[PDB]
Amino acid sequence: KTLEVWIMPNSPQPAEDFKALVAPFEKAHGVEVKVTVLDWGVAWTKITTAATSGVGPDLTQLGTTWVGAISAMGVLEPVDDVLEALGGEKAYLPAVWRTTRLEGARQATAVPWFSELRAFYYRTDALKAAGVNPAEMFASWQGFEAGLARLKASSFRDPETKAPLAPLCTPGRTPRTLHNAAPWIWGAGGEIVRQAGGRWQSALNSPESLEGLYFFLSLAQKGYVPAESLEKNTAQIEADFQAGKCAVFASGPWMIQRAQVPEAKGGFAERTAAKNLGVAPYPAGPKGRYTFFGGSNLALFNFSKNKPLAKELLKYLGGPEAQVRYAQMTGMLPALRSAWSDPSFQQNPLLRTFIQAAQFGRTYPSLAGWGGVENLAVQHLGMAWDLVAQGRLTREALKDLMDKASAAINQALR
Ligand SMILES: OC[C@H]1O[C@@H](O[C@H]2[C@H](O)[C@@H](O)[C@H](O[C@H]3[C@H](O)[C@@H](O)[C@H](O[C@H]4[C@H](O)[C@@H](O)[C@H](O[C@H]5[C@H](O)[C@@H](O)[C@H](O)O[C@@H]5CO)O[C@@H]4CO)O[C@@H]3CO)O[C@@H]2CO)[C@H](O)[C@@H](O)[C@@H]1O
Ligand SMILES: [Cl-]
Repeated sequence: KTLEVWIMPNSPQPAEDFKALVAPFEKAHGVEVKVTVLDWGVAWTKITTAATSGVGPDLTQLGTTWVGAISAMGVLEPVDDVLEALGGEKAYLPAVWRTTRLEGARQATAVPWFSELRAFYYRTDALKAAGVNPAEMFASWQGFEAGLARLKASSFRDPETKAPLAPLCTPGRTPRTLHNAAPWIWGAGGEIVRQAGGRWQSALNSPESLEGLYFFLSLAQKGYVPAESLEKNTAQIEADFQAGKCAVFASGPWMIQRAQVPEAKGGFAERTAAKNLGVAPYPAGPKGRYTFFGGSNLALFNFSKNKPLAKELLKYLGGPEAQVRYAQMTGMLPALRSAWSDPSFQQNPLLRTFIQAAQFGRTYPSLAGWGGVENLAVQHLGMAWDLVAQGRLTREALKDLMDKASAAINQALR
């Protein structure tokens, strides 16, 4: 007997970490667990192929944003019995509870595995040379621009690159997701889709949503983001934060874990970045503080022939002990609220800011169509980055792009 599980690269040796995690399960149950690791760029397609063909694992990891769309295909086993065993609705942040199901659906089709949310890493050394107070830089949108202007005029140079630092690094390539932009949209009072009149519509083109996007993209148009970042994707901008080219960069909590790991083992501990590492939450916008709150869930294909064992492995992976163990390996946060108290998370000062930032965690609605919305958003957003790369993003050019993304998104939804 072999359980087949699919995971994404959640830690530097993802398959080994996962196998070490489930070994007590294997012994207690006298079964073997076979792990496949799919990269984040293709995971969506091979998972969707598995759902359409009925050929695949027992369990798969899903990004919290995917659960809506796979559940709607009617390929996932109810796990209301697993969630019940784990403590039920009371044992999660509503931010996590909303991702166990298709929005509006009767029954849970996903168990929360881990959580993650976005904040700003900075270089403690570089802000201190600019004479920038991080409590003021990251307090509001004026604070931030003031932070970046001072960071741009600083004579500071990285010890190892003996070169000045990019003030903000963010990617300008067509994004995979609105993960980077969403907090700007939200903090301006805006949103990506809106529920009204018994329908979801695009709000990408609202005054609020454009205010947020333009504020964010125009930072790049004012020389806070160097041209070279406009041509890179998330993973490139992250190597560059690690190799000492950027003073400020928005990411998830895993980069705290990787900073303690040697470059050989898939981290950056030897880098200066790692020795001089700060975290601050997104600054408050005109209409609130928000950050993108996400993570991954586990779901059982209803065409699995190992559904009993696969539920005990769900109950295993979702329960306090394996919750603690895997968050430590991956540098993510447990999904189960009780596991957040562990001193491993509480007494790590950088991970503490992510934990306090989580009060302002916001999520995407779990709509069957959510992938289709996000894909059209990001396509249009990519055409906005290309105008920034010309110095040609104006308010009206951005309105025009988002009125076109809203026309296509509306069609998709209706
Ligand atoms: O929208 C989908 C879904 O997204 C979730 O968010 C995901 C996000 O989509 C992913 O892109 C992101 O991926 C990061 C991994 O979590 C994290 O493990 C990884 O960290 C290390 C990695 O562990 C390490 O092996 C890697 O090493 C490279 C070296 O640095 C290079 O020198 C060498 O050449 O190549 C190796 C690679 O073999 O480096 C990285 C970076 O330090 O970083 C990934 C990239 O950012 O994970 C997010 C969280 O899971 C979101 O949560 C869901 O809600 C959403 O639905
Ligand atoms: Cl973006």
